[PDB]
Parts: sequence; structure tokens; C-alpha cells
Amino acid sequence: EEKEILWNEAKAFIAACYQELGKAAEVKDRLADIKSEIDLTGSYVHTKEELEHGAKMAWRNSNRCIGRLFWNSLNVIDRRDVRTKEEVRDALFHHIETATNNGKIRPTITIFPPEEKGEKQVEIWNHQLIRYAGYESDGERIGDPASCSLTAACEELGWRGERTDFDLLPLIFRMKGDEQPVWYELPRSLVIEVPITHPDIEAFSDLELKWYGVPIVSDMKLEVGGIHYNAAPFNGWYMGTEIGARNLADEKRYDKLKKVASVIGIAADYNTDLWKDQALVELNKAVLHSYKKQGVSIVDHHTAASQFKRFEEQAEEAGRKLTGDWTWLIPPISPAATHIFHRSYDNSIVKPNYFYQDKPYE
Amino acid sequence: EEKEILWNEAKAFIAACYQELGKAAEVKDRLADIKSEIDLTGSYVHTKEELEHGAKMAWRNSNRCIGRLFWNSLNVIDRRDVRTKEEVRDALFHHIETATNNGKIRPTITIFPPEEKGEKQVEIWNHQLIRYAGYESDGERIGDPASCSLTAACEELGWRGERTDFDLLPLIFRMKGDEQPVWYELPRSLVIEVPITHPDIEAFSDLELKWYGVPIVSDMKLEVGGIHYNAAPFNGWYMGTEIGARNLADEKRYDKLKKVASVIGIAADYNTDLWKDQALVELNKAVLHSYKKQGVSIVDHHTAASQFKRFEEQAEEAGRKLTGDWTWLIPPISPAATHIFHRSYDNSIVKPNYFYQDKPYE
Ligand code: HEM
Ligand code: HEM
Ligand SMILES: CNCCc1cccc(OCc2ccc3ccc(N)nc3c2)c1
Ligand SMILES: CNCCc1cccc(OCc2ccc3ccc(N)nc3c2)c1
Ligand SMILES: C[C@H](O)[C@H](O)[C@H]1CNc2nc(N)[nH]c(=O)c2N1
Ligand SMILES: C[C@H](O)[C@H](O)[C@H]1CNc2nc(N)[nH]c(=O)c2N1
Ligand SMILES: [Cl-]
Ligand SMILES: [Cl-]
Repeated sequence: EEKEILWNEAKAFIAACYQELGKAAEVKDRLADIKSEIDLTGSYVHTKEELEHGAKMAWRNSNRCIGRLFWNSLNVIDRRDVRTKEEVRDALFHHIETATNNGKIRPTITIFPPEEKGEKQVEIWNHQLIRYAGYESDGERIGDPASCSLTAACEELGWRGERTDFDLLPLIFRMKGDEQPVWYELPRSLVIEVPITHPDIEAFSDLELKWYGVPIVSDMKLEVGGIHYNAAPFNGWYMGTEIGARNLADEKRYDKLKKVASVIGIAADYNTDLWKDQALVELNKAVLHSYKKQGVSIVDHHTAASQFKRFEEQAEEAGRKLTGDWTWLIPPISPAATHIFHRSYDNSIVKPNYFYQDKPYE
Repeated sequence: EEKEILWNEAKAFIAACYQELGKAAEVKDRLADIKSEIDLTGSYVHTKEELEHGAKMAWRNSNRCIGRLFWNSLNVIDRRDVRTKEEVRDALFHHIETATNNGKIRPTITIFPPEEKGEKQVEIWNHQLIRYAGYESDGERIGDPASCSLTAACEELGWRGERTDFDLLPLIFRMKGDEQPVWYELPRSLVIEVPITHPDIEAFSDLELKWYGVPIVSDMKLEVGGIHYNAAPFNGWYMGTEIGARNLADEKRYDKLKKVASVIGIAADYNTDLWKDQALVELNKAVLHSYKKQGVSIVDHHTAASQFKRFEEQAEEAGRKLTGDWTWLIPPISPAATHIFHRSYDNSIVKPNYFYQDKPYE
């Protein structure tokens, strides 16, 4: 039955992909072989070329992503050959090292074997490969609240965090046929971190804030021509506001604005003073200053929006419809200072693409 | 035919209105009379009570409005009796005076005769009763670009602006049966203006910015039970960001951020400095400081959002569905610091309500 669903998604994708590749003539034949492989096996296998291009198309079609200008330069690592948990661990470790590139971050995706019958071969439990643990007990709040449930899941499995506010969570993933996942502590030599300082307020270091260099989202599914790559972690570099305006700012995350207000020497007593706003701007200047100073890639929300404008222009020139989610494309500080705020975007879902999937903890 | 449309909108509205008024028993009879009046005349007439409540419901159902907590205290002035252009002028003048209230702004709406057959009795050309003129010729840009087309329309009709950046546009409106509108210069004694100063940067006054105290939107149609009040200007007080983050900030409006950056003594050379953001925050602090200091009502975006949260809670307690437009409800600075950013809103249109209508110039 579902060989139907597979076949159509496959037809649609190969047509578009080979088209974009200048390989339109080779379609009729490639579709032939696929049509057979699906009938005989129930599935089909992407060539390295198809997979590379599909991953890139997927990034292109991500409505919520402001960084899409650079879709065609995505570094694609094809790890469909892994069979063991040591191989998976080692692939994840390598992804971190190669994407980090001593600070000159390379947008990279590592692609693991896809689901078979809907049966996962590898299931990654991390939300990002590098993420801080979070604890809550007895009114005591430590670390990143967003991580509380995964952190408790790890500590069931024999891991124990030091309970600093910046414990690195271990890599944790499950292999097909194992009832439980395995976890591996991150080698600290692989993980770049950036201490947050302010370009001119020396007291800012008193907050003793830091963040990791590279966000590597490891819990979304990549879908390409009806093939489901549930384990396919990817990364770009950070936009400063993600760190300065959310991770460090949100009440349900690190909730640092009162503390920022104090070190920058303004009162946090009256709404009409806009002290949250002033705090947000200084925290965000500090984050950009710190990353740049350490030689770790980052982009500010203005430059990002200028880049996205070129992505829009480039879509038009190529004859491709542009899709977008305005509510995620606008930055969370000074959104109306970007062109994004002042236009609308069609939020249709086009495949290939990256999707949410159910967490296996919680 | 359309006596149908009128009758249903009328049924729906009277039911809800009398319900909310504790007057449910009086519905069957009120609907009777309306049912007759529609058959015999093609239309019906709202009692003062119905009109007052409908205007209030309309404000309640305005998805894009963050200030809805205070819907039930709207001051409703019923001017369905006007017949002459001197009466219309004088009603508009009075609205300005009573809503301004020496700075202690009263949310007010003045309601003029409704459309008859779709035939307007009074057509107001102003977008707000108090608005600045705008000019563009020979690379020369003066005043508010948003006003360029109405400003050129007035100058056709024999008005002439002084071409400062803050010329007050005249009131301009057309009466049924006149081919052309009339215009009347605003008496400067009626219009409060606020010079923009900064609480601690004395140089800020060098920008010589100002804005008017009371935004009185005069080009939307109020619709209540199938009756179309195309001329029904209303006002609240300003949220600071409307002035500081848009009117004065937008590139297509007064475009003051570079000038703000200079007077606050920061460079405007690098995106990574977030100088636009820092400028926005200081301009916005200045606007709140200036209004408060002059004793003219204004609300900051945090307090506003706290109020809107209570509106949400109050809707729930009353059994009413909440509708909202997230893309207009979030403020344009520090939106993620408000609860609004972190939830979703249903954007359905519920009547009574305020609607856009076609401009008669341009
Ligand atoms: C190169 C630098 C990149 C930047 C600066 C960037 C920027 C962003 C930002 C700011 C968001 C919003 C995330 C949030 O607010 O939680 C986002 C979402 C997203 N980005 Fe990118 N991105 C980049 C690269 C990538 C890459 C390489 C991919 C995949 C190949 C990707 C796919 C996505 C997806 C799928 C989302 C939405 C996830 C969701 O719905 O939660 N981006 N991006
Ligand atoms: C009492 C103080 C009030 C505040 C602070 C307030 C705040 C706001 C703000 C900030 C907007 C967004 C406007 C924009 O960004 O251009 C807005 C939209 C709106 N408000 Fe309110 N408002 C208030 C009173 C009122 C009143 C009295 C009414 C009508 C009775 C009203 C009806 C609306 C409508 C219809 C819109 C949307 C107009 C459109 O679609 O362009 N508001 N309000
Ligand atoms: C704040 N949103 C959290 C909910 C959620 C759940 C799963 C994935 C997810 O991704 C956000 C996301 C995804 C990809 C990114 C790529 C680069 C980048 N700088 N940020 C990125 C941010 C976000
Ligand atoms: C920036 N939007 C301009 C487009 C447009 C066209 C016609 C009306 C309009 O209203 C915005 C609006 C409406 C009512 C308001 C009431 C109070 C207030 N403080 N702002 C308010 C702002 C807005
Ligand atoms: C709908 C579309 O996103 C459009 O850019 C909206 C965004 N929100 C807005 N908000 C305000 N206050 N004023 C506007 O003109 C717009 N435009
Ligand atoms: C869709 C709904 O508006 C929701 O609050 C969205 C808004 N935009 C967001 N933007 C980011 N970056 N992260 C989020 O979690 C959300 N949540
Ligand atoms: Cl993150
Ligand atoms: Cl305005």
C-alpha cells in the first residue's frame, strides 16, 4: 500500500533533484530502477549525490530558518554505513570536531542509516549534541531548565552531573534491538566554549556566563523522497540573539536579565525605564563581542536578515517559490529594524525538509 | 435580498448584546420590532444603549489590539444627529478636546450617521484626526512620508502646508451630495504636542523631535449588527513603541536612528555593535520619559502586555473565546520579553468590529 506513498515522494524528488543537477535526461532511467527496487524490496537507496542534494534542498525549504542563503554549501557526511554503537559515537564525535573547525564553523550534517519499516536503526536522544544539563529539586534550580527531562533520563541510566549551571550532557542514543540507550561523556577537548564578556563594561565577567560554540540539532528527522532519516544531526553557526535573547534571557531558561541590569548599573524597578530592553541589548552586544573575540563564528540579526534578503532575491531569480514562517523568521530583538518584519511569507511545507519527531524520554 | 444579510447580523448581535446586558427577556420583542423595521424600511436604528455596547464589543473583538483590557470603559459619543459640515467639524473638534482631557486621555469614539444604501452620509479622509503632513519633491523629503498622498490631496484643495517636518494636516471630510470634501485647519489650542527629551542625555533635545499626544484613528469602519458606521473615529492613548520604534524609527517614516546614535554618542558603523538596537531602546526611553513628564497618558509595552494578559484571563472567566493576531500583538522591541510572544492566538474575525475601507484619495 505504502509503496505508493514512497513512489510518489520518490518521483517528485528525483525529477526536481536531477533537474537542479542538470541531469534531466537521466531521470527516466533512474526512476525505472527505483520503480523496480520499490516493488521488489519495499524501499530504495539514494546515491551519495542524491542524498547530498536532498539534504541541501531540505535546508532550503526550512521555513523557520533565517540562515538559508548558504543552503548549497552544506557539508554532507554520509554515514549510512554505521552498524555499531562505537561507530555512531565516533561519527558524532567527528561531526563535532569537523563542524567546529577550530572556531571557523562549517555548516555540516552527518546522515545515519534511515528508518526501514518505520523501524529506526539509530535513535538519538539529545536535542543538540552539545547542551547543558538542568536540575530542579527542593526549590533548587540549576543549569538549563529546558534540559530537565533529558537530564533526569540520563541520571536514571547511571550518569551523574556535577550540578554546575553548565554540566555538558553526555551523548545518548539507542541502537535498534537494544532496549536501552547508551551514553558517552563528551571529551572536553572537542567542545569549544565562549566566556561572555562585554566590550566596555568590565564588571560583566562577574556574571560568569558562557555558552557552547556550536549548536548541533540532533533530534529532527530529515525526509528526502519518501526516505526517513530520523537520525541526521546538523549544524550552522549561532545568530547572537538565540543566545543573548533566549537561552540566557528567557524566564524559563537562564533568566539573567535582572543580573545583567545590576552589572550594567541600571535599576530594575520600573517598566517605563525599559530596563529589560536595555539589558537585552547589552547582553546581546556581549555575546557577539565574546564569540568574535575568541574567533568563533556567529552572525548578528541584522547581517543575517540582509543575507536572508539575498536568499529571497536568489529564490526569485531561480524561479523557485519562497516559503517562510514570519513568526520564526523575525529576530526577537528589534524585529521591525529588519525587512523581514515588513513583509509576509507563505508558510507552506515543501519537501525535502526537516521535521519534529516524538521524544523517546518523557 | 440583502435585507437577509442585515437581518442575520442583527439577530446575532441583539442576542449577544442583550445577553451581556442582562436583558435577555427583552430580545424576542426587540427582534420583533427590528424584523418589521427591516421589512418596511430596508434598515433599522440602534438604541443609544445598543450602539454604546456594540462599539465596546467591537473594540473587544479587535484581534490586533493589545489594549483591549479596557474595552468596557470606552467613552461613546452618539453623533448620529449631525446633518451639516459645521456640525461634523465641531464634533471632530470636540472629540479631540474631550479625549485629550488636558493629558489624562479618555478612550473615546464619536459615532456619525451610518451608511444608508451603502451610501455614506459623511466620509472622513484623515487617517488620524491629528497627523503630520509629508512632502517629497526634487529629492527633498519633509515631514511624514506616510502622509504624502493625503498631503498632496489637501494641497489640491487650496490648503498649503508650511513644510516643517511637523505641519498639522487640516481635518478633511466629504458630505453626501458634495462632490468635493471641505477642509478645516486644526486650532492649535486643541492639539497637545510633546517635545522628546531623554531622562539623562541632555543632547537628546538637539534632535528637536516631537509627537502629538493623542492618536485618533478616523478612517476605519465600525460594523455593528449589519449597520455600517464608516465614519466613527476612535482613540486610546499611545503605547510608547508606536512612536519610538515605528513613527520615529522606520526608514519609510522619520528614519531617526542614525541621528539618535550620534546624540547618544555611539558609532553607527558596524552591525555587530547593535547600534540600531541601542538607539531604539534610548529613543523609546525618551518617548516614555517625555510623555510622562508632560502629564500626557502613555503606556510602555511591558505594562501593556501585562494588561493584555488580564484581558485574556478576563475573557476566559466570562466564557468568551479570545481572538488575536500575534503578528500585531507582539511589540516591535523586546517582543520575547512579553508573554504574548510565547503563546499562539486564534485570528478569527468576530463581529462587531472595526474594518479597513478604501481611501477616497489615491
Ligand atoms: C549557517 C548558519 C545558520 C543560522 C545562523 C541559522 C539560523 C537559524 C535560526 C535563528 C533559527 C530559529 C531557531 C530558534 O529560534 O529556535 C533557525 C531555525 C532552523 N534552522 Fe537554521 N541556521 C543556520 C543553519 C542551518 C542549517 C545548516 C540547517 C539544516 C541543514 C538549518 C535548519 C533550520 C531548521 C530546520 C530550523 C527550524 C527548527 C524548528 O522548527 O525548530 N539551519 N535557523
Ligand atoms: C486605550 C489605549 C489603547 C492602546 C494602548 C492600544 C494599543 C494598540 C496598538 C499598539 C495597536 C497596533 C497598532 C499599530 O501597530 O499600528 C492597536 C491596534 C488597534 N487598536 Fe488599539 N489601543 C488602545 C485603544 C483602542 C481603542 C479605544 C480602540 C477602538 C475602540 C482600538 C482598536 C484598535 C484597532 C481596530 C486596531 C487595529 C487597527 C488595524 O488593523 O490597523 N484600540 N492598538
Ligand atoms: C527555541 N525553539 C526550540 C524548539 C525546538 C525543538 C527542536 C529543534 C529546534 O531547532 C531550533 C534550531 C534548529 C536549527 C538551527 C540551526 C542553526 C542555528 N543557529 N539555530 C538553529 C535552531 C527547536
Ligand atoms: C502601522 N499600521 C498602519 C496601517 C493602519 C491603517 C489604518 C488604521 C491603523 O490603525 C493602527 C491603530 C489603530 C488603533 C489604535 C488605537 C490606539 C493606539 N494606541 N494605536 C492604534 C493604532 C493602521
Ligand atoms: C502581516 C505582515 O507580517 C506585516 O509585515 C505586518 C507585521 N506587523 C505589523 N505591525 C504593525 N504595528 N504595523 C504594521 O504595519 C505591520 N505589518
Ligand atoms: C507560534 C507561536 O507564536 C510561538 O510562540 C512561537 C513564536 N516564535 C518562536 N520563535 C523561537 N525562536 N522559538 C520559539 O520557541 C517560538 N515560539
Ligand atoms: Cl540553542
Ligand atoms: Cl500612530
